[PDB]
Amino acid sequence: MEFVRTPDDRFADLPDFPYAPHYLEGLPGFEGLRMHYVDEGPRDAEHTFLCLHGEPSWSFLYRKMLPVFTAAGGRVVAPDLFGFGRSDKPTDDAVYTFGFHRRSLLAFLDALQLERVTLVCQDWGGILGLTLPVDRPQLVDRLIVMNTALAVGLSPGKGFESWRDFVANSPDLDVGKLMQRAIPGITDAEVAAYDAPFPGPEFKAGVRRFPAIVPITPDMEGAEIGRQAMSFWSTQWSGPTFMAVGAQDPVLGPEVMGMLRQAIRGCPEPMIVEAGGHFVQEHGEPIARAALAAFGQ
Repeated sequence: MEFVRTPDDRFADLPDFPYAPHYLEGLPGFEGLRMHYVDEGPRDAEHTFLCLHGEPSWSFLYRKMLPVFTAAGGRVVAPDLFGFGRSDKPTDDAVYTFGFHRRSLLAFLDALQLERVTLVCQDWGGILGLTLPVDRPQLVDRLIVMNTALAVGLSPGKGFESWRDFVANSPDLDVGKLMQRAIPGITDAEVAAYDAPFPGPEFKAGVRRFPAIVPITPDMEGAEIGRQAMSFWSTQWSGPTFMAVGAQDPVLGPEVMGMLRQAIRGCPEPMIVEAGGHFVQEHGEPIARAALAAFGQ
């Protein structure tokens, strides 16, 4: 499997992200590839917050939420999917499938021997993370869910389809410019942190493919796993749940999230973060504090 690795000097300057890199090699089924993750807090923490990112972000996106989690005595573990952040990046777009990403996540959990987590998810971090209980029913003991969907073989919307086509029409998608449009208040130094993984178009195979592999017709890969996952959350799940929604998201926003709320057994009414957009973790410090207070922490 062909791949590129982003030079370390790209990750020097980063605002509010001093966290040491940690890496895993030899993951079963990804022999050759190196995965980066953030790991902070005591490694015998009562609560480990597994923070999964989506498209086209990385663990950098959890940097405002992480210190609230560690302040509370938590461990925070935030992997960069292959194709993203400081992880290695396959160059052939065809390697990125729903299964490729899901298996990575499972290999990642097994390697750290993480068996009990507060799942913190958004976008593809939730499309994938929300399906983990299908295989590992006792893995998630609490959920903090943000702007995401359970992909069951339907479109999330007209907004989704436009976005998908736009990515398809952008062979060298400017990730930093996209984030500038999408995140109210983002500074120039934070924009460069989202550009940082991607020195050129050969680094963006996973960025290009992601929207195209969301299972939005019933028989695309991952759709049936999505349906199984919805079954779990609607009929077997009974853990503590907190939902927050960034209101300015014109794809996976309040609309899609109100429906998901009702499909997650016991999920209370969402915290609406009017300051936030799709990448709501950018306005996520109050999300982390409110989750914790809701969980009795």
